[PDB]
Amino acid sequence: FMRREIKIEGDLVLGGLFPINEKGTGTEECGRINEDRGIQRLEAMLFAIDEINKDNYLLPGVKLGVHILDTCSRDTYALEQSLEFVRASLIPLLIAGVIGGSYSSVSIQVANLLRLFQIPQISYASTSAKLSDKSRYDYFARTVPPDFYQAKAMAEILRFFNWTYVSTVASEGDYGETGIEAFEQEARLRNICIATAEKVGRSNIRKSYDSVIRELLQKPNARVVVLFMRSDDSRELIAAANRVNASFTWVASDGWGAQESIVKGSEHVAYGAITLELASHPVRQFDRYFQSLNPYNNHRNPWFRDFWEQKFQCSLQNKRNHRQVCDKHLAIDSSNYEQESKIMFVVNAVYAMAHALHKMQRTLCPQTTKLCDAMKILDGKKLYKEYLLKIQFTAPFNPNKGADSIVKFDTFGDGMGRYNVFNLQQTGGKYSYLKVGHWAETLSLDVDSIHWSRNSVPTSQCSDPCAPNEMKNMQPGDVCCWICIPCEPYEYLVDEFTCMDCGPGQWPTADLSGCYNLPE
Amino acid sequence: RREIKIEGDLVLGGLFPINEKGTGTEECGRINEDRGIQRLEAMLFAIDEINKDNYLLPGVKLGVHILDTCSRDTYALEQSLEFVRASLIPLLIAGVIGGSYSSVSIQVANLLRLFQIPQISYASTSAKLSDKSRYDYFARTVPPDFYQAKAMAEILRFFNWTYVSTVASEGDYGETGIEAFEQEARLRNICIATAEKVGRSNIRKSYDSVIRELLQKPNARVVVLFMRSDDSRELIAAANRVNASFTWVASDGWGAQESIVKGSEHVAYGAITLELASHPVRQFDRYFQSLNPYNNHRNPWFRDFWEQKFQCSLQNKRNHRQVCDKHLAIDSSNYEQESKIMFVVNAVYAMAHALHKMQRTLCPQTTKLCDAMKILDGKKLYKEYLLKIQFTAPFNPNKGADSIVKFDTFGDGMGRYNVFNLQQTGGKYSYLKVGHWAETLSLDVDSIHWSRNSVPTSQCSDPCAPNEMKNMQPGDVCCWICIPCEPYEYLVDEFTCMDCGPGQWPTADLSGCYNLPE
Ligand SMILES: *[C@@H]1O[C@H](CO)[C@@H](O)[C@H](O)[C@H]1NC(C)=O
Ligand SMILES: *[C@@H]1O[C@H](CO)[C@@H](O)[C@H](O)[C@H]1NC(C)=O
Ligand SMILES: N[C@@]1(C(=O)O)CC[C@H](C(=O)O)C1
Ligand SMILES: N[C@@]1(C(=O)O)CC[C@H](C(=O)O)C1
Repeated sequence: FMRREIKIEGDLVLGGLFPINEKGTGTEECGRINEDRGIQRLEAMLFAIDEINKDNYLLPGVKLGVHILDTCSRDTYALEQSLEFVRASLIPLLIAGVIGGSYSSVSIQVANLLRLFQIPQISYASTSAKLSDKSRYDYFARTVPPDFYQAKAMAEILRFFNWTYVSTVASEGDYGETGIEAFEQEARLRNICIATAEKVGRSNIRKSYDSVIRELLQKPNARVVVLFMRSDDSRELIAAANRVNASFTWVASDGWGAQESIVKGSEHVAYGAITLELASHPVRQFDRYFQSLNPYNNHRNPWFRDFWEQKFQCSLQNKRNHRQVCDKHLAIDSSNYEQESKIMFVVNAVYAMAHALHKMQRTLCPQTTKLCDAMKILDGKKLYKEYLLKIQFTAPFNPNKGADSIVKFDTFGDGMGRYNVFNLQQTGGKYSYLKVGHWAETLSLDVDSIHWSRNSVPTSQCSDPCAPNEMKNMQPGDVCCWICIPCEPYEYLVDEFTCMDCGPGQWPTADLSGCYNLPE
Repeated sequence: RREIKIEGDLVLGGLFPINEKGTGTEECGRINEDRGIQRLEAMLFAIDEINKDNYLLPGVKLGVHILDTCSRDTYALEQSLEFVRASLIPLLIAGVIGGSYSSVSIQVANLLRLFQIPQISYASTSAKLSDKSRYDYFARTVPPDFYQAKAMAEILRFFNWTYVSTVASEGDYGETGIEAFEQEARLRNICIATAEKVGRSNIRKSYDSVIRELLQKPNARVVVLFMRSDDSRELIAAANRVNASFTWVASDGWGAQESIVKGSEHVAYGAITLELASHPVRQFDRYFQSLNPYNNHRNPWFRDFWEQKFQCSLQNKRNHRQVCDKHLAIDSSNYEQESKIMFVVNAVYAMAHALHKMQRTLCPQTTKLCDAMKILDGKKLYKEYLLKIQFTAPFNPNKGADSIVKFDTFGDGMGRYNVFNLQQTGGKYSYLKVGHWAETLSLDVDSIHWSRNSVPTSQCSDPCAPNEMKNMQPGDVCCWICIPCEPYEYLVDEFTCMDCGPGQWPTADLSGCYNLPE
């Protein structure tokens, strides 16, 4: 009955798309509130717009408005909502550009729509490599890198700990499938075989995941399971593993990332997991802004109440038929809130669009700081090719300027491929993610601080290890599996895969490391 | 804001270039009578028939939502938004019938695929639409220009027109169409004197400029055209002004439309044009001729259509004069079924047969839209429609002349074309079928009337004199020079002179040598 949205007027308006809500189960289209990747990212855009609207050096004289919508984590829904943006270019606010798409699936479908009306789009999280194709997504840019690189980082971590026999599970779609495809290619090149390639799809229930766990279990040697799945799907897989109390060493992509919500209620099953996330640094000024928000001072965000009641398990006078009203002294603070991993990218995205519009206004309107007649009807094509050439220092909210804190784009409209490696620990009774490394162009990580599953650096190879006393390692046709050939009592192991006759007068040591002389 | 909205259990969207492209600031212009109104009424006709057919979708009435494309892809695209807001007053669209211009079909296809809405064009021929990785919800009852280009190239290669000029419309129809021609040209040793091309929002000057440039290649007397219907009209008009005259070889953009040559007949005389191979739908002639402003209120464009066809006025027109005879009528003396009507009717029936099969399959217990089909799976529909094979809507005699409608793996139709020649014999100007192309060219040259009563010559250079010149090929394979030879030399062959040698002299015809006396 009531489809929510945020509409703030301005001289120029930016559309916004965020998975404020989780995917709806079954018949419903939207589900629970997505706290970190939803509300936080939403408020980060509102935050960025407010700052920009008070910045006398960026778009002074041109107030930015917004038209933010919920994608409910589904491309089809995001697609229907976006229609709102194009009808505008005919109550309806004119869209200069769109900030958004978290899930690659929504960004892509949305990009397919927006290009038809020349509306530039900047995603702050979609990493699918497909999006680098300017022949299909010619009005799309992003402040993040293509998974072409994330897949390498993952394959190089496996190749590091010599995990040559692993299983993979990918989400159906442009995120999971193309990402896992990239990984597989990187795997082959580094002599890593895949035990079993599983994949979950759209509208899947418990049984589809349990069925995945079972198939992973049917590959006992493959103890390391590479994941490239959507956030929600990831949550389902771990919940499925927790049921049959299955346990593997997980290597997940940013879909999982460093979210605690993913492991909540299954912490022991995910313990020791290794996950990747785009290299970022929190935006300090945003912490202040987000923490100051409350149901009393934040009426412009029509999803904040639901947010509030879910984060604190509340109720006021604006909820279902429940119980337990809430403490008017509640507050978002350092004890219950941690800046979402990609906030930095949301702010840089919004700022990139602003800088692009700003340079265009400086150019087409040389007499004032106002939106002159020449820019009354924006040439979206030019805007996008004024936007691609943009280069500026990350919104002031970034210390220094030496750690290459410049926002710009590839010729494909992509950002720089930099990732951080995380390890799910629990040392202090509580479960949390610890940065245990990073990937820029080459892998890097201090193995000593990594807490593994079952306190031992996992082993993930195709065949069982050979018995000492007499077996030799034998490689058949591949470079992952082998057979163990016990040797003759008169042979010793010159090396792991070779048996040699000790020769006359000599006999192998109990150890088989050498030969000793025979008496008598 | 005109449109046709008829409710039904299932609704089919439709798109037609009802109006011509608007000039300058205006978005729509004059009425497109044959390619617009007729095609529109043909869909209305097909829907009515289907709605009276007890064996096709009995129990499931088909409605429509037909919109004008005003012959512009951007306009058609904006209109089409109407079809997708629906799947959220707004009628839910099961599938869309339409796009005449390839450019509108393409843009509409980029939108419709996003909402899994199948689309069948009855006229868009661009080869680009065969790409199922981009237009995966698109199909058509007509073939791709990959073939029309071959037909045109083979025609030139037949009459040995090796030096021709080309002019193409900017867009996915003209450019890709002309590119294909060029490739087919090289392969048959045909050179292009000059490659001209007109674009969007072009005025007289842009065309006059094309005529001039064509005139700067006098030897190229044959000009191959791959242009939009409207652009074609502009080019012929421009040629008429400076009274320029060439032998035209145009694609279906021009086709067999008399409206293209009206008021420039002598300039297009002898032109050779192509059109998709088709046969009129007889039952449609009855339906269309029965239409008048009094009985046809469901077509909001009919009054304007009537006023323009008959140069009218009633009480629903601009501030003009000359009211209209209430006895006026569309009849055998002022109406001829548009060439592609058949494809429009088959496109609609293809969609109907696909829905019918889907309804029989998902609703085995009733002839009604059961709950299982409440929300259509458009992806399945499209791959339940691609496999469709049926005999052309009853409106087609026999069944042996392969009158079956079906699609390629690419969703295309069969590449069959007819070749026409613009004549005038009986005082009046008309298009005569002088041949056809199925897989190989075919035409009886004897019935073709040429421009200037003589089978045209279009070669790079003048033929060499017999008596003594040899053919000499420079750097290219189309142009050459003529070198007369020494009186004591003969032509061993067309391009080589050779000394007859001592005691000998060349024969009067230079084919050989004869002995000298004395
Ligand atoms: C991987 O294998 C190589 C070669 O035997 C070895 O040097 C390296 O230490 C292994 N990596 C680890 C840490 O397991
Ligand atoms: C040239 O064209 C004429 C006309 O059809 C034909 O009779 C003749 O065989 C052709 N010769 C060539 C160049 O093949
Ligand atoms: N990189 C993501 C994608 O779907 O492309 C996976 C997780 C990212 C996120 O939303 O945080 C977006
Ligand atoms: N085959 C056309 C196209 O633009 O694709 C050129 C003329 C056809 C027509 O409208 O009759 C359609």
